[PDB]
Amino acid sequence: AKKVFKRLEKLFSKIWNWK
Repeated sequence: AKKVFKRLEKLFSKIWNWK
């Protein structure tokens, strides 16, 4: 399936570190 969406959640975590 196209649930790469999960990997996107990980990248979102990195944004929290920069935020």
